[PDB]
Amino acid sequence: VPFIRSLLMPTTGPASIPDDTLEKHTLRSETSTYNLTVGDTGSGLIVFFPGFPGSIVGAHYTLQGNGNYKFDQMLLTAQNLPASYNYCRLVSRSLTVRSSTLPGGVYALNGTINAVTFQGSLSELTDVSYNGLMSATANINDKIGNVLVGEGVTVLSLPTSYDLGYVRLGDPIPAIGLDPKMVATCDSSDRPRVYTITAADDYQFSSQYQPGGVTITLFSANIDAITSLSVGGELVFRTSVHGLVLGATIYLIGFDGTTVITRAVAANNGLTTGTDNLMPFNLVIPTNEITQPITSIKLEIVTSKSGGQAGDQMSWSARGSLAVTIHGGNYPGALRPVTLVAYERVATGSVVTVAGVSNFELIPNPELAKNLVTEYGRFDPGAMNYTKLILSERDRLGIKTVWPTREYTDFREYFM
Amino acid sequence: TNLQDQTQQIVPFIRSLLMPTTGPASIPDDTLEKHTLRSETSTYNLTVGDTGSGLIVFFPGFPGSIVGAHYTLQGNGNYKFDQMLLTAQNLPASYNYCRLVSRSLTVRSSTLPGGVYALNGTINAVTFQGSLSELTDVSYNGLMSATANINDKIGNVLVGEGVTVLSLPTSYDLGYVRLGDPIPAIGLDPKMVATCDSSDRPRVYTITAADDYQFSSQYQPGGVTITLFSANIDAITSLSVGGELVFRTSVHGLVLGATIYLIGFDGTTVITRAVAANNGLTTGTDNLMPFNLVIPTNEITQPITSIKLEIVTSKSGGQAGDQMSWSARGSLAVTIHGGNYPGALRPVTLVAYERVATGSVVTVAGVSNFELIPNPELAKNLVTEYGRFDPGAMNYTKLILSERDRLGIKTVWPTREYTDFREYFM
Amino acid sequence: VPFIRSLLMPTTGPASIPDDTLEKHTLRSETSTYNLTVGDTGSGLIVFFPGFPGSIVGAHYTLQGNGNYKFDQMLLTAQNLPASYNYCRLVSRSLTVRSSTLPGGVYALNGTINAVTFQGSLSELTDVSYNGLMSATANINDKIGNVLVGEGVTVLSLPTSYDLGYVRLGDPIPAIGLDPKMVATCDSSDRPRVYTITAADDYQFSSQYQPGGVTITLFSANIDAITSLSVGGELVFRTSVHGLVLGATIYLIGFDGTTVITRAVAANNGLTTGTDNLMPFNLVIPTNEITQPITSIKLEIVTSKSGGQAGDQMSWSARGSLAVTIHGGNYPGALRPVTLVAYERVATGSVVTVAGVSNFELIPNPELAKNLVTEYGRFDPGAMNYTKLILSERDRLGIKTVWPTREYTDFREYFM
Amino acid sequence: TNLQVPFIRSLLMPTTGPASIPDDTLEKHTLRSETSTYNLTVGDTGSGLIVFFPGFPGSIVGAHYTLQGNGNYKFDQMLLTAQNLPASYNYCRLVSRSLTVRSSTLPGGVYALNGTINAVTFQGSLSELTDVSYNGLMSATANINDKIGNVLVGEGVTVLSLPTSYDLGYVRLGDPIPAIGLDPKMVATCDSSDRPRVYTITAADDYQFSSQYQPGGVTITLFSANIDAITSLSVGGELVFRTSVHGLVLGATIYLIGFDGTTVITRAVAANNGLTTGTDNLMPFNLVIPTNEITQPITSIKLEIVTSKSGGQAGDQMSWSARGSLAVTIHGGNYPGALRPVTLVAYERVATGSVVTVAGVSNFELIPNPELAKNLVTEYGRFDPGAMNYTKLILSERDRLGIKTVWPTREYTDFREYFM
Repeated sequence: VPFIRSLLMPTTGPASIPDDTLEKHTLRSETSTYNLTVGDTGSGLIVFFPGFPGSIVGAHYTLQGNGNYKFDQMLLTAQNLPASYNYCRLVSRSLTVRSSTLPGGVYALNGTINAVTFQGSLSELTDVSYNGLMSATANINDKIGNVLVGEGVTVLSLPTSYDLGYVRLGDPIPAIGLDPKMVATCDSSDRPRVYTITAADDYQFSSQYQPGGVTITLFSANIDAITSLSVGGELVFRTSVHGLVLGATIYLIGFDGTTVITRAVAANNGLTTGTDNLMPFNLVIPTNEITQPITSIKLEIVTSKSGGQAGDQMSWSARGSLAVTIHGGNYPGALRPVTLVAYERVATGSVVTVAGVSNFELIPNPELAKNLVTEYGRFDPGAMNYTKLILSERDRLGIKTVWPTREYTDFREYFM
Repeated sequence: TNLQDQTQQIVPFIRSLLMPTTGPASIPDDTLEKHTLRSETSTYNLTVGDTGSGLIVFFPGFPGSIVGAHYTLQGNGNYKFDQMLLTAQNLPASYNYCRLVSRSLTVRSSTLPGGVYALNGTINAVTFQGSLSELTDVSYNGLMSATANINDKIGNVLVGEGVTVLSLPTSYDLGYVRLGDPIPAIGLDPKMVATCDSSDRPRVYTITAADDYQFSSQYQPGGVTITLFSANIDAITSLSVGGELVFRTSVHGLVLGATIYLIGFDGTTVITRAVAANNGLTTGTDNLMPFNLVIPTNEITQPITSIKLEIVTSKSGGQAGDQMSWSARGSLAVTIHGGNYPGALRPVTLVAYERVATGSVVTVAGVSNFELIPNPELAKNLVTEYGRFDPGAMNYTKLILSERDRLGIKTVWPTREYTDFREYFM
Repeated sequence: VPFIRSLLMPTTGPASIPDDTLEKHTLRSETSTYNLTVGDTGSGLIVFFPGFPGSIVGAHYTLQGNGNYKFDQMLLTAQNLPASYNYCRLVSRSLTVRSSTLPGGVYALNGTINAVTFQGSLSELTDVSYNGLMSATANINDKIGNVLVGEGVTVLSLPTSYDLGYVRLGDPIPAIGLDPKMVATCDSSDRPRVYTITAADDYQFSSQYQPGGVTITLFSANIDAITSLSVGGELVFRTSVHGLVLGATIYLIGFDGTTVITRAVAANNGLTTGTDNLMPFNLVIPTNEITQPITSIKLEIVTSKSGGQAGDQMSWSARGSLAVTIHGGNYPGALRPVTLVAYERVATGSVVTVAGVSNFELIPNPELAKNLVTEYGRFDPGAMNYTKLILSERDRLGIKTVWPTREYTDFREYFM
Repeated sequence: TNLQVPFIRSLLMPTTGPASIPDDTLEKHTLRSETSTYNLTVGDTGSGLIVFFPGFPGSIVGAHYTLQGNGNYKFDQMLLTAQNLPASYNYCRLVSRSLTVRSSTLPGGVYALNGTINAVTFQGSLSELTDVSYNGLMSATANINDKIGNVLVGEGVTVLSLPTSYDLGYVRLGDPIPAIGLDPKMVATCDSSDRPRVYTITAADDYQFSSQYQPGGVTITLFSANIDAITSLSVGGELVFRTSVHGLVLGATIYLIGFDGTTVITRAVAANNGLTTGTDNLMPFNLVIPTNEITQPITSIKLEIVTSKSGGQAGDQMSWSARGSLAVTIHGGNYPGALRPVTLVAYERVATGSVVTVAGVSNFELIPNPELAKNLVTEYGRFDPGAMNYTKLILSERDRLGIKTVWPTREYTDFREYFM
């Protein structure tokens, strides 16, 4: 199989990427099939990650009668690739979302589907409404709407960059601990994404005494992460009021608005009058701690007078800047291409079928590398020129990321 | 010249590489991504001083809207910072990711003398393959020794003739690099800023600041302040300081405090920050003070050349005759976000004018070419498409740059020879 | 794509109107999709504005258990065009109303559709029921009856006028203010609509004293508003009794009877015996307080007596006339062509799907005009004469504003 | 140089003479070609800005601002047509227009000739402009044709007026009507009124102000918003006040700030307005600003409010609440050409004591006043089939043929010889 046949038809089989990265690799093709349950209202959202160089394929949210989503599950791949490999590159990936059949006591089909390929991460999108998804790209090919749910949609992953290094999968390293639930893994680390935040710039705080403390929210921003991340920096406090106790806690909010993790940074911190008081941030959040994708981050601060009753107005001022380092974030395909597929009002008690094939290039771990042979790529000259020509004339040929399924069928029949 | 020929026409990329005022193009490398082309100008009239002499530090490979910095020499030896030259529109207000196709810049004098004799002034220009603080001589005469390549320096060019700085490539197959774009965020501070920085290919400086260095002084009221080190680092953008020093003393009652100074190109302190305050030492134990410093992009106003660490040691109460003493061990790490990216810091072009006559105008005017990705607000309106395909452009560029010495293609040109070269190559 | 193909088939793609209005612009196409939930009785009313130059498509109303209606939502396009553009013209628009509920057996589910296109405004319709729609016109190509929801109806926008200039979209202007909820915009101004209501022509009032005062509704009149308006004029009150005081309030009533906006016009206005007493009117109603469209207006004067006593006489008399300016109201398409689509008794659990596409000619705001190129229109001679030739012979060719969807599909096939 | 036919010729070469616009506006008119000649004294820094209105249907051609020593602008004067057109005509259209900005010459006592020019054509008003700096003007549009950069002042530049829209009715000039009055400085004119521009401003959406007493009261600015005016205004609306403190006094004043930053027109809306507790009380805005009160183009409006109370000590505090919305109506603002295209010529570093030479020709279509209609023949325009189609073809291939709005005088001269 050539490379353009594997790129335009990912269900054919894997081909090596023809480029300058020559390395001993194996070609493996993967599958992932789901019967995910429609919620009570009938509607929800599917967040694909085309381009992700690993086993994570996407997430599932269910829209409810309040109007806010609820996380169902992370859509994964059949084989746990970090359990048996170390490095990875995505050759191609295709998905298909259809609800073409009835449940037991239902005599009619319901449902329509919108789908877009937004060219940024998931927190960058303004409208997540059913109607407002269509205004996320200006391209005719990257979006389609009012598709019947019985026909379905087909997601095709087009290349974001070539000449990419191999990316380290989240694989466990051998380790011994007294904790039985001790996990030590080697994360993805090349090409990170760093968000800087100037939290306060000599911000003055004035709020009178309340017994138990006064809790405020300093800021709230929009980060993006599926994998491990860190937080570093300092906030510097000044005061004139004797005996204050400061507590701060970092929150990492999911896409559905609920709290994923919580981390107390300062516990029982004592101010000093006439001296600047500094608290550090040293957070490392591992990969397993993160269940659903992270859309926001929030710092809230709790202040309390040390035994001052009926008075003691307790002001302070703060200055400082922190940083959030997403490990492996700017690798093209980790976060920056997203595809949202929003089905609306399917019949209750019914299922939505997601099925796909993902073609990889791997390097095995030392337990498997003694049994499995790796070769260099089976070259052929002039495959990269033909690939670049097809990608350059993509508007004329009609090649697109998001199709309806009959168009991908007769395009596949015309291409074969 | 009359600056035109912007984005809309597409150029075969060796004409766009060697003549960036013709217009933009796409790079023939394998980084295949939907993007939009863009061509943008920057026209500056400069302000000379009493001495009439100064320096313009160009970054000809910088991805983004920073193009250069300008320093004016004084009656002493010390420079003074005027402004940073930048492009027409602010690119992080509209886009997220960026590469640099080409760039060309021109430093002339638009004064047009009326008589027989011209007006005063000459120009030295060089291209240095390294950072701004790595230069040993930044004087007017000291530029001509910075490079050994004959096509990368030119001397005693008259200001009425002028100079031309053509940007030749540092590498290819580079990724798109994230602009300093503002995030959507809410907060209590009205001056709350949060951006997403350039982060790919960082640069790290590891500084073993002390290895059992001991201090001793008699007690002076207010404290005794000593400067522990000073290294030459390089930053235009976000910066981070990590590490730890550790102390062991035998004297009771000492109180320690540390402060970080980031010094610009001209000696004047850009940023002062306190990393540790009111640290109390304990006799016979080990005393641990960390560094947790994050610096945003908007606080760097000028390029930074050195970094310091002063330490103020005090004593609680304190008689006039008392001993303060301690030991220090530790090491530090300075992390320049996006330092080792080819073009972010490393190619540096310096153009020194000297003795420009009173009432003369020095003009900087050039065109930069880009490959850009819109933000979520501009992607609702602008169509992004893959680059056009023509084969053999990359081999032809490799051939021309392989025979750059015989053809005589220079990074710094006198403008007459470049105008001749354009008439020849067209 | 030519103009005569983009006018009769707006799903094809946008063209620019061939006329004597030459201006640097950029052409654009927007898609709006809405899955609608049907109320308890099963019926409702969708009111489309088929020629509206901005980005307001329609408004959903639901018929209740009594005769009343209830406002659901304003149907809109995908993106908020005033956020990014200044000026606009509409080229074409096409909308589709059917149920995507796909019955399984032999027979279908419940539900029919009436649809008319009315040449005046919305508060000029005499009867707005299901049966009373199909009387509103006399043209046989502008109304259709008993259309099944499984087949559906299709609304096409044919021109009200050509050679008309652009209209200013309600964009925000740069402004600073102390109040953080400050809105300042530049809205549609050209071709105003002015109403003159002689509210009282020497009316006379007389009543006994009551605590809180006596409230009487002076007039009530049917006006039209989707965007901003203003009210001006005066009332001259003559009285003969000491101690009187007046206070007035203007209500703006929506299409469903509900009071949208109340404004205190004058308050604590004392009357002086034997002279004129002027109560001038100065109201500006911005675009953002109007959530549902305005179809009526009231004035209610609350008279009272200072130093009141039980059983005491109070009386006055008034003259005056008022002006109501609807900004951008006589522009063609803002208010004047209105298509109504009423559905009755759709089965339980079925959704009605409003989905269509609209084509524009747009001019960006100065933040977006620095990155798009705007240019003059394409030259095609004879497109205007061919458009006139098609529209003059419309009945012989059978070109309708409301279609059955199958018959417009047949028209589309033998027009390709 | 040595200043003072079909429609396309008079559109692309406006010094050739007037013509009639071929469209469906069949009206009896006369034809007129006007000139404007200015020698503009450069400022003390040698820098400034020249604003043009290329499509303006009247005698106002532009304005001139001189860049000061502390980075600010200062209003110099207004650029005008040689003949006062409202003095003898009623209605007007603009056929075409051309300008030229140049120095090319020495002040005397100076031995060298320095300076540069950047210029853009901007498709919005002057208050809609983001940067006014010398660098940042070149960013204001994305068209290759509509902008030019780094032009030597001895060469020059040329502003060509390409059409904003056709089938435009005749707009009415600001002409005096016959009137008598007691005040000798009594004026009465009939302004441009077709296609206005409205700005609605929700000033306070339940804003609650509170501050301590000071003698004389405290003064705070409720808003300021960017607007546009060369001709008459109308400010209308309402603000409703609510207080619980007893005995307050209010004061309100509208300012209209120019482009140089100084105040142009000021009007007192409320003087000595006394509040009442538990009662909606209100001040109305009834403002008519004439054309002769406007001396420079207007960029922003603002409202400063002064509160006070009668007989207050140093301790007691005063507070109120405010809701209300007001609307500004710019008469004739959305006529195309009156405010919407702006050409901006920022010259820089011309030697001090020198002049900048503005020369131009503008063609019109006019309808006389009743004093001049007795003596001047008006008739319909000459007919030729296919001039509008050739205009549409020329503007359809504008990017190919290299027709633009602002380009240097030498390329304009080569184009003018290549076309003629």
